[PDB]
Amino acid sequence: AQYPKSAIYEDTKENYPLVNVEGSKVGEQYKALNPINGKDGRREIAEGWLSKKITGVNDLDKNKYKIELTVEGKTTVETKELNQPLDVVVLLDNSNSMNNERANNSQRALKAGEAVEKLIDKITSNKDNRVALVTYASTIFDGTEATVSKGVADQNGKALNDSVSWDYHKTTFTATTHNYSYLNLTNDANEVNILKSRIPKEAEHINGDRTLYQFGATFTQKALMKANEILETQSSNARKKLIFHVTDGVPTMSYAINFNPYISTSYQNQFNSFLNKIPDRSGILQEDFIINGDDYQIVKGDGESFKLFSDRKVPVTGGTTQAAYRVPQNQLSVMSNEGYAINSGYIYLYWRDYNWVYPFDPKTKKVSATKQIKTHGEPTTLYFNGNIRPKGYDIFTVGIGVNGDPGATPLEAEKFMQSISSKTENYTNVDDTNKIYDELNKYFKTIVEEKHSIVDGNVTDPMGEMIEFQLKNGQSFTHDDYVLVGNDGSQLKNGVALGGPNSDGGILKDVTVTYDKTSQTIKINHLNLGSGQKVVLTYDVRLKDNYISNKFYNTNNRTTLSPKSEKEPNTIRDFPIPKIRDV
Ligand SMILES: [Li+]
Ligand SMILES: [Mg+2]
Repeated sequence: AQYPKSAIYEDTKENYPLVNVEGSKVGEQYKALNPINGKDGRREIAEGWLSKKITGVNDLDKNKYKIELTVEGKTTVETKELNQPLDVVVLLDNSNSMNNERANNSQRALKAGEAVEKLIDKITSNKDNRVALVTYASTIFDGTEATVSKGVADQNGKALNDSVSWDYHKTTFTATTHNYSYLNLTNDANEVNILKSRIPKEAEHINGDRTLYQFGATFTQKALMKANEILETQSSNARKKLIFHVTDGVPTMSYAINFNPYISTSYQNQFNSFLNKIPDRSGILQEDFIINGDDYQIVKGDGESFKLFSDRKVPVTGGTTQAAYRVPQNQLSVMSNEGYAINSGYIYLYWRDYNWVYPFDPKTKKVSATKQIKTHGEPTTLYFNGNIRPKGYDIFTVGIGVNGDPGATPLEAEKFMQSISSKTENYTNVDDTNKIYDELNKYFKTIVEEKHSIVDGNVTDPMGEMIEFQLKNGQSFTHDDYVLVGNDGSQLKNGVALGGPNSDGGILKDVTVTYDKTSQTIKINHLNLGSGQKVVLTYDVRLKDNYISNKFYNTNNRTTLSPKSEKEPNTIRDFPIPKIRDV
């Protein structure tokens, strides 16, 4: 009437506690003992989990118990080139166009966001890999205060907001952005969950938060820059470096090329000079962009177009003539005094200079007589070639119904997106937002291989010395004498797997359960178990007649798993073993 508190694994020598089996009660004394906990009873091993426990007392007086045995496996990704850890930065477009309503409720932001979450999970299925996330639009959505410039101007470039929803003075906006970024590379399980909680699932509505709606354009350059900065300062050559970029549009903002109006050469020469600093002459160094300022003061574009404007006059919507702003009567006096160029109640509207074709002379406003930057793709591609291509990062780009709106042709747009990927084949434009994840997964598969932890594995379960395996007829082992089921709802029926999603036997296809009458050993053969694939074996046992009183007997001899019985026959994991006794 005394109990052993615990026993010992034969593969690692570490202890496992033995609890009491409740249903085995003979008034305040216990007849059987289970290992680990009184619940699921799992033992974690490098290939997954395994348990072996009495789940049922069949007949207490006669010592008849029901053993349950379970095996659950794992998956990882190992990187094809030389088990090298990855450092991965996801770039996610969260522009207004990504709103779930848009493109006939195509659910861009939701679907993209979920693709990213899935990819982040797969990536981090390898404890070693690291992830970081940058969500962007007019700026990086990282939970800090940001400013953007908006509006139009009169003929002397005095700025006004011409929208009837805003005061005319509202020509910059300032807001705290949503925190949709995680800007340190991390592999910490908790930090990764935080990172996942920051992946946007929606974008702004024009009549939702109208302020943040002003920050919903596409500044692809700032994002690319941020991915580069994270890798450059946080990664190493120890690690392989990947960038996945999910986007729904061509850039509509960009950093300016730092043309210099005060030196005496053609802007085309200044340009050729920027390029000549680079081995391949394909790009412009960071030092030659205007970066060191506040975005609203220095950037080009405001979300309006991929194009910068030759004609500085705002045209009428679907028309040719110059748009004009009817001044409200109660504001005529004030705008006049302020200095606006008012022509009999109306202000004629020009694009603000940040949207003009450039360079142009700061004094005379005259456009360059030579080189002209006419799009936001050009400078973005130049920055990319100049500062990112060199580093050799693998760069995949999944576009979502990219077509060039606003201001690019579909062809112009495909070229741009190719130009900001590692190879031409590293950009794919999907026509349907359910393919977003397939596409991200193809590319990732390029770099990694999925490996299930249990490949042709074997369980060996010999009965303990005082134990009788129960046979329904006392003589022959039959398929009626054990039950094997998989957590995908498949089962061995008469030694043939049936069930699971494809009516093919699932998880249990070609698995077999065999028995050796002599050694009294039950075996599971041919297990192939990935992540969250689990198999459960139940059978019946009886304690043999020749037993010694109040002495706990083991239910099995050494019970083991061989996770890969071909790939590493020597890898052998122990199962915990219950114990029983009677008088
Ligand atoms: Li039988
Ligand atoms: Mg967009």
